[PDB]
Amino acid sequence: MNIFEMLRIDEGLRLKIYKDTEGYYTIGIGHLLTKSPSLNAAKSELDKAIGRNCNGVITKDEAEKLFNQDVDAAVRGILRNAKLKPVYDSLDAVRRCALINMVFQMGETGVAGFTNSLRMLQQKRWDEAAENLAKSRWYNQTPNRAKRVITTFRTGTWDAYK
Ligand SMILES: [Cl-]
Ligand SMILES: [Cl-]
Repeated sequence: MNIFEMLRIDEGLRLKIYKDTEGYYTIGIGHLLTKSPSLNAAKSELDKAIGRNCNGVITKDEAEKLFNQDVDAAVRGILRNAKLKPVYDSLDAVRRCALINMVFQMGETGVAGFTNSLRMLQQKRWDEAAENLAKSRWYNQTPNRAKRVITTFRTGTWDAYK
């Protein structure tokens, strides 16, 4: 298992514009286009992102290109983040993937707010951090996925995904 496979499982693949769980225009593998209610805004955003006249649809290759870009952006964001970098450096490989997953989903900024969970991951207090993470909107809105990421943190294995 690896991050890509991991996220592929959590986000799915869709070649046509679609709305996320929060109602936002998205495409490919979890690629948020816009928070705006307009499909046009979304459509515009999309074309700008592919570099072509898409019409709300993309190819698989296009979806993967975007995905590669996003994961890379995420790793770089964490490494660049004063609050995230240390947590990250402090972790093992599997758990690192779990932090990347959250960041991909909620942004550096949203993850950075899990001040408490973070301190706990840093101290290697697995069960405690798991419970703390569970006390969140995140958990309450996307429980299954949340649970998958959380187990990953608690155990350090890919069991949740197998
Ligand atoms: Cl809560
Ligand atoms: Cl879910």
